[PDB]
Amino acid sequence: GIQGLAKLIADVAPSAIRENDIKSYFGRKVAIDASMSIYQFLIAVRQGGDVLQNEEGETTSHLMGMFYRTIRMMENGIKPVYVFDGKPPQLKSGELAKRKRLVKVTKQHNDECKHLLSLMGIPYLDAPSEAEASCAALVKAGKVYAAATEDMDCLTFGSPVLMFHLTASEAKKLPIQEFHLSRILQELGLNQEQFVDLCILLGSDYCESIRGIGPKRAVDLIQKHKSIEEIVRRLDPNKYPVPENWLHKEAHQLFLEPEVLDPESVELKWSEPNEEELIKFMCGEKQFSEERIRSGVKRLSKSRQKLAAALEHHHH
DNA sequence: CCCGTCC
DNA sequence: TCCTCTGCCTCAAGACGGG
DNA sequence: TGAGGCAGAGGAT
Repeated sequence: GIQGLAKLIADVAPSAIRENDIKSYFGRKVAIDASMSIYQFLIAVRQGGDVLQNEEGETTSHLMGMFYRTIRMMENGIKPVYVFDGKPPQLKSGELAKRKRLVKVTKQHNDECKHLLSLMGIPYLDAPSEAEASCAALVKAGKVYAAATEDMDCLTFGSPVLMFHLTASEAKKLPIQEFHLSRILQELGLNQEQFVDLCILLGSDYCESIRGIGPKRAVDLIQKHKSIEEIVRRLDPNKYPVPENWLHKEAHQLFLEPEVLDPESVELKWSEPNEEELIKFMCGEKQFSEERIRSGVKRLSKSRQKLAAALEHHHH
């Protein structure tokens, strides 16, 4: 994401953040970065220091998390579409390349979660590149109400609305924090292109940031000079030298014109979970408790009925 | 609440 | 002297409930 | 990985 962007918005554009009761979201569609969720589950869902697993050692922490987080959302009337990352851009790979077993999401984790989601009737999409960019595209085209993510990248990708820390709001019984991009730009007095340059200065996954430039300086410089190139000419090279081989022009273009899925091609449905196949998969292969799975499918089934009744005469 | 299980 | 940033550290990132 | 709480070294004023 963007280093410190969340903190900055709260401190400088407080009106861009609204708190709404969770009831008021009943019926709404949200886009979710599924690769980011799998990673959180692999890291946090542990016992004795190891992931949950079946007898033969296959990882199940990610299925555990995806199954119950998704059902909890549906019970609050929030309808998720999961976006899976595609091949990362060159800059992301290059920046990672420049930078206790280390957790990593594999194609196998993705495929297993895709298989679970299909048996649950939960829609998912494959982004051609960055999932957050495609999430932004779904919000922009009106296919979902918001991206539900902790990665402020979506904002840099133009997502008009972002639901921040949704699952912690659910677990702790707190209102949901909604970020409104337009309000951000209005409070900072910036346009989207200037915001992207600011985000790069704060620190992005695509490229390096100027050493000695942090949140306070970057806001002031972007407001007066309006672009990174105009800033670098005015900056004193002895005091604040830029990093060599700086790829900010390239990172700017990635944020402005990301490869994204076509949102008009997207068909979205939340269909009846397949209880018998879920049992064979989660219990027969993954050794989840059958009593717990059945209970989760029943809650998900009942969730669909309430969503359908609430939305039948109120299409979105 | 505290902290262990889930697989 | 004050403001701003950087390093270093530490922690928690899930969902849920039994006791 | 990031994000909050502190330490302190600079340039900022």
